[PDB]
Amino acid sequence: MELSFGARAELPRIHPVASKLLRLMQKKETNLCLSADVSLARELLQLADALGPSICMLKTHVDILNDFTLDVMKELITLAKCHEFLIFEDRKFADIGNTVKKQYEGGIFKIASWADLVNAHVVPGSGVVKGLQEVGLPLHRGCLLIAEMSSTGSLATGDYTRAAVRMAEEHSEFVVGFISGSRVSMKPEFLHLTPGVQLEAGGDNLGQQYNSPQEVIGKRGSDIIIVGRGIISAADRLEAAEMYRKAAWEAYLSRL
Amino acid sequence: MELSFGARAELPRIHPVASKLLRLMQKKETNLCLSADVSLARELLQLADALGPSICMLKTHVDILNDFTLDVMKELITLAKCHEFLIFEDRKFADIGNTVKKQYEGGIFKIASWADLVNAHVVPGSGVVKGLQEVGLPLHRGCLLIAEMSSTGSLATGDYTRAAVRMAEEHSEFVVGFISGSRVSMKPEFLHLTPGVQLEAGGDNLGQQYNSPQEVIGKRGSDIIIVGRGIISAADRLEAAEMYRKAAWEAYLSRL
Ligand SMILES: O=c1ccn([C@@H]2O[C@H](COP(=O)(O)O)[C@@H](O)[C@H]2O)c(=O)[nH]1
Ligand SMILES: O=c1ccn([C@@H]2O[C@H](COP(=O)(O)O)[C@@H](O)[C@H]2O)c(=O)[nH]1
Ligand code: NA
Ligand code: NA
Repeated sequence: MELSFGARAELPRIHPVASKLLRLMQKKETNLCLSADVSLARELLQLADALGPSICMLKTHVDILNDFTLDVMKELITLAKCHEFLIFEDRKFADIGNTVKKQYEGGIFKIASWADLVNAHVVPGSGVVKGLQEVGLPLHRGCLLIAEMSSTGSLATGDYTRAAVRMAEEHSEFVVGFISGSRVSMKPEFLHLTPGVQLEAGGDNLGQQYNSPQEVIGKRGSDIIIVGRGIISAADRLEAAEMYRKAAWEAYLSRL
Repeated sequence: MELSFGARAELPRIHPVASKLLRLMQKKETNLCLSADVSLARELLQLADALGPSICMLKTHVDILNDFTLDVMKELITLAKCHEFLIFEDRKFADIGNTVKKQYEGGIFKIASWADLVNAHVVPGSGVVKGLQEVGLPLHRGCLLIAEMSSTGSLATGDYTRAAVRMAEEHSEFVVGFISGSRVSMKPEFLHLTPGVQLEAGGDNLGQQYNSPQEVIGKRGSDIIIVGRGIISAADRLEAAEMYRKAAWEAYLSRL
């Protein structure tokens, strides 16, 4: 029935980026994505180096990096290759296809040049994916579609979520999975990544809501936890990352 | 019943940014927003200078400007003040509140420092607005909510559109209107801006769909047309802008 990450990495219809990710998840016993929500390049790189062994993925918001340069991203790639994790820019492309292709390839960030994965909202219709994939397919990249959100009042529910699943499953040459709160596709080739995760109950004062790794991986069937402040705001970010890694990994093993 | 732009600028509940815009629209007889979808700063600035007298607003995507600097945006502000138009960064904020506040204030673009207006998708729930307004209210800025999209397969329909209207009307200290294809709010204090506009029928090969100024302003009741390629790709962008300005202005007068 359910397959391990290592077996999912071999599925006939697996995308190469998903396969690479699934293999390193199994090798390293990690299904943790660090949300590296910092404004300094030095802190980003120090976190990537120290936490690299503990993570399958590092998620960026490079538009909050006060001292972004392309050379910072070259350094990040070196760490990603060393420690074996993917880089996911959480850009939330959400425009018409003709615009998003330029936002993905160009400008000062040149996201496609360094991000293994990006994500998109499905609200514009499938042209958002078609535009991205024109840049992403030649660059051998993957994309995640936002099927659900963690925040209070999210409209990514019901028929909207179903539309995201259909759009992913119809663009499988580029779309490798979802941002979601739970398993939303029954096809094991697709990844499920879940933000809004902390060990303790709570939220923030701007609509964020938290659930635990056991809830999201174990009871809701997601694959990967995305954790920002639960790690970033801790004193010892390495031990915090290890606590989240162990939590998510055991929840995965026990559902398997 | 229906009020002119100049009278709407005086409504009791008008936002100061909306009032400023409405007054210059009436003064200059323009309800045209140029979508300055170019990758070179020199072309952006040359368009802003030449077309400034013809437009009420210049819409940017600064993340496609290959040679962005904050000094480019200082030059753009000088032109906006000279010719009297607002600057609208079409960033489509679409994250949780805690993230979007940092994307609006910070990073290399420092959007809030130069953009009169920004926009947001409503899919995350109202925390997206609450996060933005924490930066935007002290900086005396305004925001547009994306209630409908012009592209094929858009999911911004039905209950989603109604949720966008409610979210705007409940955050009127910061939200001044909508991106929409038609009038969606019955409250005249809110602006309606409509992309997907060309004089001729057609679309693009990535899901864009076009309607004419007479259709969108006259028959659908919107306030402002947003025009990119219909102007940008023309040989004489000034005459193209004048054709779109005259079309949108007459459609407004005839519905009034
Ligand atoms: O539905 C979503 C989609 C994305 N994020 C992102 O995931 C991270 C959550 O951070 P934290 O709340 O763990 O600090 C942030 O970067 C945020 O932008 C969410 O929180 N919820
Ligand atoms: O529903 C929407 C929202 C925004 N835009 C933006 O408006 C402009 C349309 O350009 P064009 O098709 O007139 O060239 C682009 O910058 C695009 O990103 C749309 O086209 N449709
Ligand atoms: Na883990
Ligand atoms: Na006009």
